[PDB]
Amino acid sequence: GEADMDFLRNLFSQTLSLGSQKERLLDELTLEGVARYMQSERCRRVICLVGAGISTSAGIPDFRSPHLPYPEAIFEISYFKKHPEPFFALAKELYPGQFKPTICHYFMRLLKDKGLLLRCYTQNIDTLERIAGLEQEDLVEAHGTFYTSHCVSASCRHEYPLSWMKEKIFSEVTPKCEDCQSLVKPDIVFFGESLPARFFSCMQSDFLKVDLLLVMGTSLQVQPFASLISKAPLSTPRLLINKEKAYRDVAWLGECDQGCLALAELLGWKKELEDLVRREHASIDAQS
Ligand SMILES: NC(=O)c1ccccc1Nc1cccc(OCCc2ccccc2)c1
Ligand SMILES: [Zn+2]
Repeated sequence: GEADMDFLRNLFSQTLSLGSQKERLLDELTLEGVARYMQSERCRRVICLVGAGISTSAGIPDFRSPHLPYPEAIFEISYFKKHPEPFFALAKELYPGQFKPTICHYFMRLLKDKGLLLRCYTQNIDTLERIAGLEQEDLVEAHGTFYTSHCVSASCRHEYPLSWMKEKIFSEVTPKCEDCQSLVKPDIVFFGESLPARFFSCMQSDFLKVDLLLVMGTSLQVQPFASLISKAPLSTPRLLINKEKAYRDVAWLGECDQGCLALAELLGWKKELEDLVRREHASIDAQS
């Protein structure tokens, strides 16, 4: 009761000092304020921007981590169209023994299920967002993905699923297009290739009406998202969940999974989320 009054005193004092130009929508710069903000009528659109940190607990590191000219050519598109073998050998070595999304991936599934997710911008090619159930339209796979692959020939472009590529990779035979006999390349954005065009219209408009940015497993100031993030309105709250003046920023520094759990609990979804995760994990265990 005196705490409720103190809560108002702090809110009034922090907004008074902010001053004249900036607008603060969070009633408190905490995970709690963010939960209340996302449970309010103002929060209709949420965009998640995620990186590697949300996959560490699922055991899949970024693959760029540590006769071929320089080490990097294995990541270059033109070197790939001429010498595909090195890449596919590495792809075999690094192929994940499992695809089990994390609590954080499923938290995003809840956002989508509750009609709250405008889009999930990801730097991961690991495919977990799709396994957790996010669809093509909910995503902008910025470094591309190994989920699908295509024939390199412009007048063919035959698509192939992971099933088909996995088999090739472990058999150590170079994937060829059944129709045009041309190479079949994973839809990863190789060095030299570019982010596909339709994603630009997302970037150019999604950030205009976003009500909340959830940045997880990657940092706020690092390019390239930093530039995507800077297109959001200045009043747009941003919650950062990553391992290691302010009026519209809140930070949860710790493991991405524990963070999504604390937020889900504050929203009363903890149980529903832990149920989704147990279920899918068993449902994935029974496929293989
Ligand atoms: N962003 C990247 O990691 C990347 C960028 C350009 C070129 C290659 C890249 N990744 C890469 C390069 C070599 C092998 C590899 O591992 C592939 C295994 C895999 C990928 C995605 C899903 C499941 C398995 C990934
Ligand atoms: Zn083809």
